[PDB]
Amino acid sequence: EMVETVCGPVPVEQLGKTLIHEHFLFGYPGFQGDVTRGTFREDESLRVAVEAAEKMKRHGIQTVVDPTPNDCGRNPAFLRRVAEETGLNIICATGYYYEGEGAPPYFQFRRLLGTAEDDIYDMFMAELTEGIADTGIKAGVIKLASSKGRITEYEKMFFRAAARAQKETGAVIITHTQEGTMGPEQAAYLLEHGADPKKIVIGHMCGNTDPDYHRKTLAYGVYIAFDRFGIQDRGMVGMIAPTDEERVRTLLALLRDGYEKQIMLSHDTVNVWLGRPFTLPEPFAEMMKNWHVEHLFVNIIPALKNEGIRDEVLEQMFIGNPAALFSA
Amino acid sequence: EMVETVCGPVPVEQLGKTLIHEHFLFGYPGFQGDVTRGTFREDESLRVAVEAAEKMKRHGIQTVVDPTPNDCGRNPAFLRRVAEETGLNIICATGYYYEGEGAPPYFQFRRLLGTAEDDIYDMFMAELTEGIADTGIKAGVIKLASSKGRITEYEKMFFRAAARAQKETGAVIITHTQEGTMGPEQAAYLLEHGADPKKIVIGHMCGNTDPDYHRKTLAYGVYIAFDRFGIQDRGMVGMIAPTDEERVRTLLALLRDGYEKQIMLSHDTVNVWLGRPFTLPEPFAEMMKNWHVEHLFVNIIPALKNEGIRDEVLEQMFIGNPAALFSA
Ligand SMILES: [Co+2]
Ligand SMILES: [Co+2]
Ligand SMILES: [Co+2]
Ligand SMILES: [Co+2]
Repeated sequence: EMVETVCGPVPVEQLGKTLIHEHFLFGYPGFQGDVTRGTFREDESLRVAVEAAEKMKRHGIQTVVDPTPNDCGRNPAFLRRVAEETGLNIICATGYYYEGEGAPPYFQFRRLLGTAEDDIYDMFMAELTEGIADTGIKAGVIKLASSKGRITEYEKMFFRAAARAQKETGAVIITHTQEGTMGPEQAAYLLEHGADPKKIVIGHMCGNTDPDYHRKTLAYGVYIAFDRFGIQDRGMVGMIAPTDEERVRTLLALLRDGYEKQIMLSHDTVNVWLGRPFTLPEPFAEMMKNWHVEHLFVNIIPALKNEGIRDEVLEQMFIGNPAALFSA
Repeated sequence: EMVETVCGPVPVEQLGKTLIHEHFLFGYPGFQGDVTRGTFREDESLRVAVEAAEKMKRHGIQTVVDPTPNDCGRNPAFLRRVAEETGLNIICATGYYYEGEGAPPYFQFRRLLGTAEDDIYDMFMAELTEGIADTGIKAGVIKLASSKGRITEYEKMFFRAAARAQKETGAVIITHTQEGTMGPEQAAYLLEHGADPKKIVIGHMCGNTDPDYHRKTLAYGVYIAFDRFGIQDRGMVGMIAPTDEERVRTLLALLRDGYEKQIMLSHDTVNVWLGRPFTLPEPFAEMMKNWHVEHLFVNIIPALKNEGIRDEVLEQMFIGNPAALFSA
């Protein structure tokens, strides 16, 4: 009945309206090496993060899960300052970024020592139950991710460690999938290893526009997240994301099938980029103009209500699902 | 006449006896994410590093080049504290780790933005001429590395940026080669982009055991470094490295061939590992039993003198070559 937040344990019944995937700070691994030209401006960053939090609060949001991975600039103390300033509950994660073009050598080195999976498991337990770094702050979720079209051997170490930690703690697992792939594979692999489907959120499911893919994932009993609202088409340099229009189409088909108790919604904003600032060129910026923490509320919700979605169903997704997810 | 150290500019004539590649601190990229169970032990680390510096001083060493890359735990403030304490000159680097399993998310994102190569140049220039972070410390070398059998695209950006920065500043370039490949190609590539061979050290050359490969590299006018004495066979569990007896055989062929003015020697020790402590299994710990900062002086040099290597040849390598390398 409690969940760990950056301000300590909070009753799950008090989380209220929740955004399941948003980043106050985020940096792509490697940002740390660009410290000279890409210094962290903590005061200015706290201001921007506090403003983002207040914009969420504008729409009744009481809780945010910020699943920034350990190698992507996760900063629990900074998050505590945001929470203390705004009264928002913020839940952070323990986890590493997916492999990408290739695995970082640290845990690859330890795999060759034969201890990597055990070390990762130990990291998860420490961070879920003892405290992160120089603080007593505990993570409330394990963050996993897989690559496009495969869960790599590197990534599987974290999946196995997460299932183990999940069994010991009852902690929630949040994932990120790359380019609308591996949703069924993620669920199947975690479930093979004894993870509880009612404690799993398969992320970035909005990146696939085929409801049959969503149904194949939903059949495992897991939650899914349409968590990149506002990231449209070629707006971000990485991939080609779907449009919001396509997300909404996909979502409405699932809500019409009555899957509302398995779906959560978010934007995956990055409110402060770590490392050196950058700009997007004119036409793509236009594609990203709605990528902000209010978008779901001021744009997506009214579209859904005009399409016949009731407040009961919306509140199931924003309130009921997070409460169930984080409950025993 | 001057080189930037962690204690500011120092006359090159005062560097004296030098180790061209040793790490006080090092961690594999990713170590930062394992901070909870792999804390930086500030007290113990300074003790172990200061001691390492004392051991080097005891065999006459006055200067150490510590080329720990930016993404591998480079900490110029900490190195300054070691220098302020022991009087040892420490020269640090600006650069990133090699690909090899895949480019890190950060400069890969920037590569997609199209600004990466320029950002890297800008970083080099800033860290060579202005200061690293808030430390006021300037790097005295640019550190580059390439992958096995190939200089990749990610890698070439750093090579071209280094050539460019070397032209502006006259800074020294130190490289690392992976598993005895690409020595000639590194040299060729840098020179093709305007770099000065008298300011380049091609490293880990001891990883190759074919003197033809060395001669091909030496033909470009660059320095080469046998800089991994003590790292034997499969001891570092990732890769296969030569034995020291293979290094000596190779080195003797080159010394017989009168190459002393282009050769430097080192151990590439890691005196404090960043991230979580670990233990090498007992077969590999044996292979590595000589990997420490005194190995050259108590074991390798004696062996060389017994095969007729003269004091003035050794002094050319440890004293004259660094002096020439850092001189305009
Ligand atoms: Co993600
Ligand atoms: Co995210
Ligand atoms: Co190296
Ligand atoms: Co090294």
